[PDB]
Amino acid sequence: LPDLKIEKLEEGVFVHTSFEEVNGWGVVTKHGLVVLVNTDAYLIDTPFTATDTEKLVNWFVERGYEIKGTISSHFHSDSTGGIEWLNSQSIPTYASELTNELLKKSGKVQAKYSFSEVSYWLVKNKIEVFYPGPGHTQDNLVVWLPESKILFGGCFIKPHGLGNLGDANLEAWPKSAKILMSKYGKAKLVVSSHSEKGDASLMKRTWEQALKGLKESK
Ligand SMILES: C[C@@H](O)[C@@H](C(=O)O)[C@@H]1NC(C(=O)O)=C(S[C@@H]2CN[C@H](C(=O)Nc3cccc(C(=O)O)c3)C2)[C@@H]1C
Ligand SMILES: [Zn+2]
Ligand SMILES: [Zn+2]
Repeated sequence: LPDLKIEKLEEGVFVHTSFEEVNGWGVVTKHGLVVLVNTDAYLIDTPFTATDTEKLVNWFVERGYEIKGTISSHFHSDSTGGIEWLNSQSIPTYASELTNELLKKSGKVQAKYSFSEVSYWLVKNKIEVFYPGPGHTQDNLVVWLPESKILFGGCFIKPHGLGNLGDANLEAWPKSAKILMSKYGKAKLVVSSHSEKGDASLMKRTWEQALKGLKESK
């Protein structure tokens, strides 16, 4: 299995790639972010494992940063795998109320801090967490960095196919995808969970794949 990797994408914006074997899909590549505000670091999604999460936290602790927060974009393992470990290490975890509700019904450890607002400023003028509506899951969020104009689309951005449909809402995805396109047209870069960083066009490609998926449904 490939080692956790961390790459600077921009001043104050890092991508973290982690890997795990999932039945059927094989070795899954999961991209997350780390955002720096002054001396504070914020985790956008955790690696699959407490181990990789520990490795990620130590990387920024070693460089003089303090982890002031972590946001999970939805309730599946590839966003929440490290939450239990982060809690034990006194690092504040965030998730939407919907995400925390789904984690509870799944018997999984919940984030410590939750929020219900469609648009939540995790850090004023720096990290916005946005709920476009159901798609990949009922609770999937995206994260917007207005300074860099980077959108983290998580498992919601699916330009070449929708992937795991287990908890997907095919009827809502296209509406949610078009809502995303409406709000973040000004996006310079779109970082997704499982595909290469692209431009704003990746929001339109997701809409096309959602529409296609919905059609096969009927
Ligand atoms: C462990 C969980 O966290 C799980 C989850 O969150 O549900 C992980 N997330 C997802 C996900 O859908 O976001 C998957 S599957 C992932 C899709 N993205 C990669 C991929 O192979 N994409 C792809 C490419 C071309 C065609 C198609 C097609 O479906 O036809 C799919 C792999 C993971 C196992
Ligand atoms: Zn998922
Ligand atoms: Zn995923």
